[PDB]
Order: sequence, then structure tokens, then C-alpha cells
Amino acid sequence: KIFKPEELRQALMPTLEALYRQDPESLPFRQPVDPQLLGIPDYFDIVKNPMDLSTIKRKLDTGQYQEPWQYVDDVWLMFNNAWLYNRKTSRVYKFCSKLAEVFEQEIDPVMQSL
Ligand SMILES: COc1ccc(N2C(=O)CCC[C@H]2c2nc3cc(-c4c(C)noc4C)ccc3n2[C@@H]2CCN(S(C)(=O)=O)C2)cc1Cl
Repeated sequence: KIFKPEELRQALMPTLEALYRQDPESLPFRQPVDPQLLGIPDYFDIVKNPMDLSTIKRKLDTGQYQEPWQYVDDVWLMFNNAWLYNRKTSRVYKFCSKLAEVFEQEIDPVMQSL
């Protein structure tokens, strides 16, 4: 099945909207991690392929995803990076987990019906 970008946007955008609707949980994920601003010079030692909601949104908006799995991969990349870098005791890690739960719940029926 070849998907039109507009069909992908239509189908997938609500799952991204669900992530943004999580407040305050999505707030650390809405822009790329800035290690200079945050004083964390080892961030890019640990995280080689950064990802965040703004990047995912731009890619969906501009039709960069050919297939739904590619979107799903970038969402999980974002989550995996945050789980890798941050300690499980941290607020950011727990918020990562909350967003991943919401994502799993929302993406499931969407993938089925694609
Ligand atoms: C709304 O939730 C938060 C709001 C602020 C915090 N923060 C603190 O509690 C301590 C001060 C720094 C701040 C904060 N920590 C961030 C961590 C990340 C991040 C992620 C994701 N993956 O690895 C790292 C590292 C990202 C942002 C963090 N911030 C603030 C939240 C919003 N900003 S910003 C100004 O760059 O857009 C920085 C953390 C959380 Cl979970």
C-alpha cells in the first residue's frame, strides 16, 4: 500500500495532537534538547540522533513520512533518547513514560485501520 502524504497526515496527526495535549508532561519534549542552555555538555555524547515533537510535527506537516512505521519510529526515538539520558528518578523520565502510554493507546487503532 502506497499512502498519500495527506492521508498519512490525516490519520496520524491526531496521535501527535494527543501527545501535545498532555500538559505539563509534553513540555520538555516540545523543542529540541539544548545542551548549552541546560548546562549538560554530555548530552550529545549519549544521544546521537536527537528527536522531539517539533521535529516530528514538521516532518508530518511537510509530508516526509512515506509509510506510517516511519512516524512511529521517530516517536519511539524521542522516547528512547529521554529514557537513556535521564535517570528513572527524574520528572522528565516519568513524563516520558506517561507520553509513551498515551501514544501506545492512540496509535494502536490507527495502525490497525491503516
Ligand atoms: C514540564 O516538565 C518539566 C519542567 C522543567 C523541568 N526542569 C527542571 O525541573 C529543572 C530545571 C531544568 C528543567 C528541564 N529539564 C529538562 C530536560 C530535558 C531533557 C529531555 C526531554 N531529554 O533529556 C533532557 C535533558 C528537556 C527539557 C528540560 N527542562 C526545561 C523544560 C523546558 N525547557 S526549554 C526552555 O529548553 O524548552 C527546559 C523538568 C520537567 Cl519534567
